[PDB]
Amino acid sequence: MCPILWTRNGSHCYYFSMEKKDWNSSLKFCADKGSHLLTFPDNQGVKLFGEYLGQDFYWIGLRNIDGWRWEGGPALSLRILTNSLIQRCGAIHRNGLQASSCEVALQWICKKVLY
Amino acid sequence: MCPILWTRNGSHCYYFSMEKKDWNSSLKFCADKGSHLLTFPDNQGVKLFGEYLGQDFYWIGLRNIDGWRWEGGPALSLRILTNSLIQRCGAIHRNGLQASSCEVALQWICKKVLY
Repeated sequence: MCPILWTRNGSHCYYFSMEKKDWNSSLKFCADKGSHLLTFPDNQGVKLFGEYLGQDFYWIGLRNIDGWRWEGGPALSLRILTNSLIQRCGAIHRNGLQASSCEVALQWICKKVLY
Repeated sequence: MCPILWTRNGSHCYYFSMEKKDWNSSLKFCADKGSHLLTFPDNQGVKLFGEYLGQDFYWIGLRNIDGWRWEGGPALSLRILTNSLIQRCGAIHRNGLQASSCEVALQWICKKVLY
């Protein structure tokens, strides 16, 4: 089953942080825990997944370094609310995807398969 | 195709550095380029991949913070030559995996999706 503090859904385990970290640090945390920041490589399920969240944002594995792309995955085909061109990190909340400065400290979500 | 300076192999692009950096700086370099320090999450393929290398070592995403583990992956199941217990960072060369002080400046290898 999923490790303590993690949450199960389907065939994966998710970690919803309580603490807030900037994007780089959120990535390190997931990486150190044998996981990756949350991604939707199929470019589907964001709204559905968002139904378990509220208005607060969570960092996910989405950035615009060479165009918006899922970390380790394909390009983003979904709309991401981008208020300013300089925002290169993506976050998720109930109402969808939204860009933010990568320096903002937000909770984050890690994902890994249930062993 | 892979950007200039990068090399293709199958479904991914790799970056073999010429300059040397300590482990944290190498990890950071790959992350900032929308890639990650090389890992073998399936715990196989090290020897084969090493056939393209020589004696010089390259930093990879293998570290011992809470046991030897692949960043974003499972625990290490392959042997890593560790002559000193305090060496917490892993590197690769032709002959396999070897632990080293994380302060050593070595070349590094980044890995990202081919697009």
